[PDB]
Amino acid sequence: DDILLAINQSLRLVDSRAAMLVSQVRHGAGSLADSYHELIFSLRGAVRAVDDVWRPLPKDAPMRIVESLRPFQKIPASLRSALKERLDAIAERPGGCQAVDDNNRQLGLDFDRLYWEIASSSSFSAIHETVSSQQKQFETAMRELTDEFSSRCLRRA
Ligand SMILES: [Cl-]
Repeated sequence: DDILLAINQSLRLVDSRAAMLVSQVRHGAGSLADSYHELIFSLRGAVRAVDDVWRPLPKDAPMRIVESLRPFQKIPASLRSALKERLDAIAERPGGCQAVDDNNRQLGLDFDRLYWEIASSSSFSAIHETVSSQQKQFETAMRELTDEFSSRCLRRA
């Protein structure tokens, strides 16, 4: 129970911090980079919690993990939409495009690591194909918005 609770609370914290990031992009007056950093470190803390499994988990664990992973699928589109709104304002700030680009790239890597940690865990083998499928689709979307934002921001800059 406590291992599984730590895992799922960590995944819920990731979704909370992602909503906080999307809000900061849309409504923020830097503080934006802080929001990306906090999301990154929530992902890292989820990796740590997944890696702390040392003992088989109960038979309801893989379905609870699937439920906690489900909201992640909506993150790239929400972030993409917010970034499109603020693109021109971000491009106006010296080094703005490059700071967002660097954070988008890192955020994609930290999500992919967390997905892979779950997908490749022997304690989560019963959902390996589902988690791997979600991982790849997250990656595709996360890459497309990263490359789209970078190319459009450079030009508006
Ligand atoms: Cl839980």
